[PDB]
Amino acid sequence: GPVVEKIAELGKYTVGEGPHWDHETQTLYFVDTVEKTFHKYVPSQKKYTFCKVDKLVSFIIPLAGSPGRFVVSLEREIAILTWDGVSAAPTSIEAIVNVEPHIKNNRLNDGKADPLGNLWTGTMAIDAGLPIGPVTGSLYHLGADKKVKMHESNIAIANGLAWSNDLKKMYYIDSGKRRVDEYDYDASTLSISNQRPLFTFEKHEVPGYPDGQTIDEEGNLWVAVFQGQRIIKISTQQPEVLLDTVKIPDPQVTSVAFGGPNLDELYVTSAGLQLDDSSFDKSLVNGHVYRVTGLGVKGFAGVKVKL
Ligand SMILES: [Hg+2]
Ligand SMILES: [Hg+2]
Ligand SMILES: [Mg+2]
Repeated sequence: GPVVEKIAELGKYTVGEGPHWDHETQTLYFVDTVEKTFHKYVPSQKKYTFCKVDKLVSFIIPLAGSPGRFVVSLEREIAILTWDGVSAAPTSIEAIVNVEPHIKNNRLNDGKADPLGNLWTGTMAIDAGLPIGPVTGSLYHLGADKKVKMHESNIAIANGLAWSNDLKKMYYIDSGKRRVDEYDYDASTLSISNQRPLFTFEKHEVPGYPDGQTIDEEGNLWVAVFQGQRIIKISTQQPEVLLDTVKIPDPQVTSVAFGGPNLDELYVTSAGLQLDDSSFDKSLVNGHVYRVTGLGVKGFAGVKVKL
C-alpha cells in the first residue's frame, strides 16, 4: 500500500490548511486557519518558515507574474501580501476587495485558482458548527476589475475546490452537506450550473466530513476527510464510486495538494484542535503534515492567481 510519512520537520498545527505546491520553486505554502499564520516548506532543503498576521487566514496562492507576492484571505478581505517567504511578518499588505463588508461574523475559508487563474473562494460563519450550525456562507470568484461574483448561497463551511482537465466541470464541497457536488462549468462566462451530488458520504459509510480536495491527471478526486482519519479517492467518471481509501494517522485530515519534483507526492494537512464532540480522544489529535507516496498517479502544479 501507499507510504504515509509524517513530516517531522514541520511540527504540529492547530488547523493546518490550504496547501499549495509551487512547482517552479519546489515549495509548499500553507496556512493555519485559527492561528493567523502562513507557512512555507521547501522539502529538498528541509527549510520551514512562518509569517504572522492579525486576521484569520485561509489560503495562500502566488500572484501570477509577481515573485514575492501572494494572494491571501484576511478575514473577509482578499489581499495581496508582499512576503519574502522567511521573515515573520509581511513586508506590506494591499487589500483588493472585501467580499462581505456587512457580515461582521463571517470569514473566508477554502480558496483555489481555477486552471485559468481565476480565484474561487467561499465564506462561512466564524462560529459555524457541525453537524448543525449557522449557515451564512456563499461561493465567489474574483473576476475583472477586482469585483467578486456570487455562484452559490446557503453554504455552511465553504471548502475544497477542483476543476476537470477539459474545463467542463467544477467540483465543490460544503462540509455540512457531507458530499461532493459536481457542476457544469462554463469557462467562457465563468459560471456554474446543473449542481448535482457526485459522491455522498452516507451512501458509502464514510465517516466525518469532506474538507479540502484536489484532482489528479486521471480525473480522480482526492478528498480530505475531517474526523475520518483518511483521504478518499473518488471517481469523476461515474457518480457515487469510492475508488480507494488511504488512512492518515491524524483523525482531522483537512486538505491535500500534489507536490514533489514529479507531482506524485501527496501532501496532507491536518488539525490538532481538540473539539468537544470529537469521535477521537485527544491523545490522537495532533495536527501533523504528511506526505503520501506510491499512489500511482500524478497531479498538477498549483495554479497562480491572475489579477
Ligand atoms: Hg506572509
Ligand atoms: Hg504571505
Ligand atoms: Mg478546509
